[PDB]
Amino acid sequence: IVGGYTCGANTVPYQVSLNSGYHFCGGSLINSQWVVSAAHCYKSGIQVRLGEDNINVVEGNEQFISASKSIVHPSYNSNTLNNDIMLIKLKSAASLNSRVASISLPTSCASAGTQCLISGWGNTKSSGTSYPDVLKCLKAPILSDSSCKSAYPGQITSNMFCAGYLEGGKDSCQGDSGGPVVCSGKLQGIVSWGSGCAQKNKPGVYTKVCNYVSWIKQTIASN
Ligand SMILES: Nc1cc(CNC(=O)[C@@H]2CCCN2C(=O)[C@H](N)Cc2ccccc2)ccn1
Ligand SMILES: [Ca+2]
Repeated sequence: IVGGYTCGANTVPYQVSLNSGYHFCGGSLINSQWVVSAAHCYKSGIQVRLGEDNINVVEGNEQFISASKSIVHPSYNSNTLNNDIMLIKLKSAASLNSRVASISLPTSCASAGTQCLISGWGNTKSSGTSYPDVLKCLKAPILSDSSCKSAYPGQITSNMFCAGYLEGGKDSCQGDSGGPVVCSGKLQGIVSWGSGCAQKNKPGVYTKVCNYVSWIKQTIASN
């Protein structure tokens, strides 16, 4: 997260870190057994880390649970990032508490202008590299479809939305991939892609979760 702020420990209790020897992506806990992340975060050997603030120190509220299965969306296209969503099943159910909590799925799509919360442990620099240990947060509005398409001509599908600031300076970034965009208490977006981080006229692009609720519900009912 570039241009954001320190969230405060466990104030984003649905945020997960995906670990394969090191943090590589975020995700969102949607019930005690399932995490939503980005399809571009797929890899084998995932451990889900819940209850994290400092990802380099055991602070006492974590739960570390291996994934038993990952399900990338059947229509994910890794060239266009259309349908950039993946479900991860936990080998055992998380113990839900004030520091480890699920985030609701949306029942309607969020509106342009709505302010959302984006979070993660990704790079905090727009030029150069610095990775934080504690969770970072950014408040950002959903942008109009026309401004999103003008920023990324020929690249925005109906399964994507832009959020952020056309002036630059505030954005998600590498390492925030797969993490949540929460608006009105619902998971409306997944950190997906952008052209650099926090660059002028290049806001973040996010998977539009409301288009996937039927797939998520049917998949978790059968796996
Ligand atoms: N708001 C954001 C969020 C992010 C997080 N996402 C990434 O870092 C992803 C992971 C793979 C690379 N990438 C990019 O977004 C590439 N720039 C484009 C690209 C995409 C896919 C393959 C190659 C290139 C980055 C930037 N602004
Ligand atoms: Ca920790």
